[PDB]
Amino acid sequence: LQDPFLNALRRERVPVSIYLVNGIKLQGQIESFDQFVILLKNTVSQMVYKHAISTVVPSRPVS
Amino acid sequence: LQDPFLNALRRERVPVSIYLVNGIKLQGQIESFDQFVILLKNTVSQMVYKHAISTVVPSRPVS
Amino acid sequence: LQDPFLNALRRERVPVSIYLVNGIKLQGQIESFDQFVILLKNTVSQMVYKHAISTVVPSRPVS
Amino acid sequence: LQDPFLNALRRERVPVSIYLVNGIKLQGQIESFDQFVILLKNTVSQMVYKHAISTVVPSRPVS
Amino acid sequence: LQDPFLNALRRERVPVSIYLVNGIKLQGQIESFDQFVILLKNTVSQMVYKHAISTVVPSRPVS
Amino acid sequence: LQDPFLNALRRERVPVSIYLVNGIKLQGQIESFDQFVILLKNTVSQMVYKHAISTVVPSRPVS
Repeated sequence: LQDPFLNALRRERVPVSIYLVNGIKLQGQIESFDQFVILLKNTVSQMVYKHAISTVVPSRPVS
Repeated sequence: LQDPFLNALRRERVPVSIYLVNGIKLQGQIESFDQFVILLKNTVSQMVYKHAISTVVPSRPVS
Repeated sequence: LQDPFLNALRRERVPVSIYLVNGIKLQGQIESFDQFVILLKNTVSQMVYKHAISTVVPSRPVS
Repeated sequence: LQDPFLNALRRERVPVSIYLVNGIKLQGQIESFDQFVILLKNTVSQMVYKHAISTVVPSRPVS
Repeated sequence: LQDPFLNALRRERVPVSIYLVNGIKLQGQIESFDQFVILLKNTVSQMVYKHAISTVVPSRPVS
Repeated sequence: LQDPFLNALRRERVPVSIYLVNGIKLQGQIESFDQFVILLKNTVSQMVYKHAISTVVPSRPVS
């Protein structure tokens, strides 16, 4: 489920919110990902560990 | 235990609360799931990592 | 150790407190369990992920 | 390292503090343990998941 | 994705922020890393466990 | 990276701070370690689970 969901966000360059396990919300666009991290682009590319992610939320409906 | 419990919620489209490991409560309907994530539908589909889930709670009894 | 401890609680239908890793306390009776989840019955059955459990505490001595 | 450290506490029945990953302190005596849980005896036996333990601290020096 | 991202930061000795799963921000330069830890240099070398990292953020764009 | 870093601290008996995933700071000297725990000596030996450690920080430069 992960790969198609993440690929749709990446491909359509949709703004997303990534909530971390502490409740902090990161925003930006999904640049790339593997089974361990997601690169999230805003002003810089920041590397997010999936193990610290609770939920990924598109800013608008994404098929 | 997971798959039958989650499938019943999905199949009956019952509103559920998903509590995360930080105490945040997400609400909506179970769209689909695998061994790593749950897609939770409200206004958008958001992807929840199971490793960040503490408990899934049906809004009403579900056989 | 887990299986006998949990089975005794289930079999004797003793009220228990399940503390989560965030400090939240859930209460009810152990309905069933596997190596990943515990079903905890109060008004509904809710599915608790063991990875988010810190401690399970019987309301009274349980052999 | 775990097994000898925990066995010494168990064998000598020394009061210990078990701090959880949320900062909550549990107290009592080590009843038994495996690679997944520790049974901690105070008034009841409560089952503590090792994955939710940060540190185990003897109330006094223990060889 | 991890190794090239981390190597670029290390090689260019760029100041970074490492956010932990509790929200605490550590700052300094990436000295070295393996699949388990990152050594982060400020006044001393401190060893950060990757399992406690949520995100690594460069202070400026880094190719 | 872990073993040489931890061994240097142990061998030189340097005071260290061990920060846990909840932000609590433990202090003392590294007595011993394996892939699962670190024994941290202050007045008593306390056993710290590595999975609950975010960072280990020497009180002074340590080669």
